[PDB]
This record gives sequence, structure tokens and C-alpha cells, in this order.
Amino acid sequence: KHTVRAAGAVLWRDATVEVAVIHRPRYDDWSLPKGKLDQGETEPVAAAREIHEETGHTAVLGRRLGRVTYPIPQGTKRVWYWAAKSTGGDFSPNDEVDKLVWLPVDAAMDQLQYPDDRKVLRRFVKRPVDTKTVLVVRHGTAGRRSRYKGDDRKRPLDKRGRAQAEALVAQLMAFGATTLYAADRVRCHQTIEPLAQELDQLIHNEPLLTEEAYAADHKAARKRLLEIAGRPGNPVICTQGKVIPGLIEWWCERAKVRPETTGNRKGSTWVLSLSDGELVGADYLSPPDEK
Ligand SMILES: Nc1ncnc2c1ncn2[C@@H]1O[C@H](COP(=O)(O)OP(=O)(O)OP(=O)(O)O)[C@@H](O)[C@H]1O
Ligand SMILES: Nc1ncnc2c1ncn2[C@@H]1O[C@H](COP(=O)(O)OP(=O)(O)OP(=O)(O)O)[C@@H](O)[C@H]1O
Ligand SMILES: [Mg+2]
Repeated sequence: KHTVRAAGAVLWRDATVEVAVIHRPRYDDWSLPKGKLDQGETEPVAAAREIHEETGHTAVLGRRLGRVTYPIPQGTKRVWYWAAKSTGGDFSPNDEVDKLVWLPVDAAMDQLQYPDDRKVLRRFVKRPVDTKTVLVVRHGTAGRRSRYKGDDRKRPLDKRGRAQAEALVAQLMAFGATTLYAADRVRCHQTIEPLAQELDQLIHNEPLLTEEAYAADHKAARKRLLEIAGRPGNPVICTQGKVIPGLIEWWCERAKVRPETTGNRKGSTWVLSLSDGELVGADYLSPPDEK
């Protein structure tokens, strides 16, 4: 009943792609790279780290590919998997991973010994993998709304929320975030300011994506989400709890995309995978300091 949290990846390069399959001497197994989350990592951060450590490759994460669980003496191991596009590197054999083979999917399917790995690979080929990514982030914890009407424009992140913001840097960088947007509320800007410092980039202010604006004019909000998503790069858009569910649900509904997980917590992230402008995945990631 105790859960050991882990993450891994289908690491690919180039139907036309090759995927990485590893061998480990300790188990004599052929599998997909994965590993346990360290203290304070989220799944995407651990996936990217483990890919680097076990294969030698840096990568950009894309679509999430489901969850595998299996029993271990400690209880239950849970592994969430991502598609990860290689951005270079070289494997060197060691005592932990002595071989790495790059294989087309069909031969990878035969090489992989665990039925659960084969299911992850089936998910991987179900949809495009050369995707662009929009990251929709609910701002971090910011104390409690006041007694006043509507919204407190300037209410800042609290101590927990500032730490969420710092913890979102690595998570959002795991997906190759390049450009930054925040609704016209101080708490939304503050959530992505650590990432803004990291990238040395400006945050574009988005008055059409605040709670008040969405309630006044939801079509303008939807149109602006698509405008942003259409630009080159992988945008991060930080907004509010009354806005996100509605935008996500509308997009999923119209593109017939089924999210495997649901939520709307402060500090959470929706990873929206796009192929030639079409939505092909919608993956809800918990806040960095929650399970
Ligand atoms: N996908 C799977 N389904 C069922 N059993 C598995 C699976 N993957 C590994 N195992 C088995 O469970 C045991 C532990 O393997 P696991 O890969 O979880 O160990 P590990 O050394 O902690 O690796 P990691 O650090 O990569 O999470 C091994 O005997 C292995 O064969
Ligand atoms: N005075 C209020 N007026 C309207 N809605 C409120 C008020 N207080 C709380 N809420 C509702 O509760 C939710 C969370 O309120 P809370 O004070 O915890 O967070 P918040 O930082 O304003 O969140 P968000 O910016 O995502 O709405 C809001 O999204 C809103 O739906
Ligand atoms: Mg491992």
C-alpha cells in the first residue's frame, strides 16, 4: 500500500522513428529507462534526469504515455512515462546499464520483455510524437481571497507558493518551455517569474485570461489561447482556477482528446501536446509539492 514513485520515457530519434531500449546486468532485463523520484522532484524532472543518467542523452519531454504499477517489497512501484525526443548525447556502457539499442518500434516491441513496457510503446505510436507544447499553469498558493468583490489584483504568492514557483522551473524546462505568458494578476506573474529569470525572458501580460475577463467574454479568452498556441515555441500560460477547467474542457471536447488525469490545483500544469496545430494530448500534472 506504500507507493514508490518513479518516472521514465520512450526516448526516440529521427513509424520512421527509432526508440531506445536498455539492458541492465543486475536484472538481465531489456526495458525502457526509468527511475525513482528524488526528494523534491516531480515525475517529468525525474524522467528527464533518468534518461540522461541511464542513456547519456538530453531530451525534451512531450506527451505522457500512461502509468505502470507493479508490486515490490516496499509496496507498489508506480511509473509514469513520457515521449522524449533526443536532443543528443552518447551512451557509454557501465555496470548499471551495459547496452543501449536504438530500434524501430516493431523490433523494440519484440526486445522489450515487460508486457507493461510494450503497452507504453503501443501508446507512443498511437499518436504523433513530434509535438509542440503549450503549458497551462494554475498560479501557486497566494493566501485566501478577501471579503471584497471579485478578485484581488495584487495579492501575492505566499511562502508555499513562492517555493512552488521555484519548483516549477525544472518541471517546465523539462518540456522545452521557451516563451512566457501570465494573466493580468500579480500571483500569476510571480508563479512564472523564477522561470522568467532562468530563461532571461519577459512575461507577456494577458488581460483577456483573468477570471473577470473569462466570465465577461469567454470567446475572446479561447481565441487568445489559440493565438498564443499558434506562435512558434512552447508557451507557458499562467492563469486562474475559474479559467483553466473551461479552456481545457473546451479544447479537449473539440479535438476529441481524453485526459487520463484531472485536476485544477494551485501550482498544477496542463501539458497540451499539438501536432500541426491539432491537440493530441492533455496531461494534468499535480503541483510540484503534491502527490
Ligand atoms: N515493468 C515491469 N513490470 C513488472 N516487473 C518489473 C517491471 N520493471 C521491472 N520489474 C522488476 O521489478 C524488480 C525491480 O525492478 P526496478 O526496475 O523497479 O528496480 P530498480 O533497480 O529500483 O530500478 P529503477 O531505479 O530503474 O526504478 C526487478 O526484478 C524487475 O525485473
Ligand atoms: N471573495 C470571493 N469572490 C469570488 N470567488 C471567491 C472568493 N473567495 C474565494 N472564491 C473562490 O474560491 C477559489 C479559490 O479562492 P482562493 O482565495 O483560495 O484562491 P485564489 O488565489 O483567488 O485562486 P484563483 O486566482 O485560481 O481564483 C477562487 O478561484 C474562487 O472560485
Ligand atoms: Mg532505473
